Amino acid sequence: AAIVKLGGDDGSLAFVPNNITVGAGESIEFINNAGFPHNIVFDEDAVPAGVDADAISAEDYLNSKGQTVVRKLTTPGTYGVYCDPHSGAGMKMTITVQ
Amino acid sequence: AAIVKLGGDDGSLAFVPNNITVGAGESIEFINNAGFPHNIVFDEDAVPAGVDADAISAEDYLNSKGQTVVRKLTTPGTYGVYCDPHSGAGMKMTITVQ
Amino acid sequence: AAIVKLGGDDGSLAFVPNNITVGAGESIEFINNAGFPHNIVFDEDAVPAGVDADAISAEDYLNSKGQTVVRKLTTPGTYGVYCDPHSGAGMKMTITVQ
Amino acid sequence: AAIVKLGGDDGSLAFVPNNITVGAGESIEFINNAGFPHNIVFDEDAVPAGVDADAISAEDYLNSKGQTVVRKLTTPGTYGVYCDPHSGAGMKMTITVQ
Ligand SMILES: [Cu+2]
Ligand SMILES: [Cu+2]
Ligand SMILES: [Cu+2]
Ligand SMILES: [Cu+2]
Repeated sequence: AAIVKLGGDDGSLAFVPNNITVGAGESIEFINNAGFPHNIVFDEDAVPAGVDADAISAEDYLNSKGQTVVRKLTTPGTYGVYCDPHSGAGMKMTITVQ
Repeated sequence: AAIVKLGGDDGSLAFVPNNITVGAGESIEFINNAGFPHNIVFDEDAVPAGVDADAISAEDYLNSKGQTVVRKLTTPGTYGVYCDPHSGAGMKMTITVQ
Repeated sequence: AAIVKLGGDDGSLAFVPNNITVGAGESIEFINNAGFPHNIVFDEDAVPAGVDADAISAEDYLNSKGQTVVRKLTTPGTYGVYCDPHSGAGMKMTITVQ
Repeated sequence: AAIVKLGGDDGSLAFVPNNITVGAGESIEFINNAGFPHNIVFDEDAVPAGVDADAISAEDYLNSKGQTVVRKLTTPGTYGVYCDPHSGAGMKMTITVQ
């Protein structure tokens, strides 16, 4: 089970960490930390063939500390993730599935 | 009128109870309890023929204790429900309509 | 300018009032009162020909007291409005435009 | 980096300022100020050819003071922006890109 914080303790508009490697079917926990609001959008152009980006995204805004979104990915490959609100700020990450 | 709590008192990411039987036209009350945020998504692949899953879902995030969503189902059958945010955590239920 | 409260002071899941008459171009103010969350959905099957129900709706959840949504309607006729979350509870209204 | 406040200090349902000029690729910061909730919708009929209004919008409601949405625009032209909730109130702005 991998943990990714949304917003840095210093208030940076980043995924912490912004690079992670998980096994297929391994739980990924996104925990709302700082710099609200955030969301988790899987990039339409940077997910494996056959994966439905819209289904794995979590678009509604996370506006409170400690809120969690849990996902499991099964198709191996790299996945580009970004936070819509803070896209302009470079708030994005890469998830590698094995 | 059936009551289903969103999140366990212990903070489990579950529908309590996760199995319920209601009559057609009987009110179903979903009450936000713990482990925010939650939502109520009727599974496209597990609802009766003719039911419009999108119309009975309530996709916007419930972020506060005591918030209520009220639904009435009229087509008899079983309905698979899940919480998008916590899908990865197994937060799902079954509603049987008579 | 017409005022419609979302939720009764007693906590009823109602539009107060649930019947109103406004002039074309007259401001309609929806004020979040009690029994959160609420939204304002214009019924696809009960709005005048040519009106785009999706454009006049305000679907994101209103979760705080005092929040306001302002609309102006120009096509004369009756408009059926409902609160998605509390549809099961009979939380609906009628707006007559002149 | 341009700053635009959502809601006036006096509680007016306005973008402050409601007219701004930025360079292509320059960061635009929308900061939630007063008169919640607000959102940022780029007008389908008033953005440059080729720009995807839906991608640059930020439709989920901003319900707290200090929340920030960051955008970067690269296609030169004028862009009409409005706040859905307060459209009826005249809460709109113009962004000129160079
Ligand atoms: Cu973010
Ligand atoms: Cu949940
Ligand atoms: Cu309501
Ligand atoms: Cu606004």
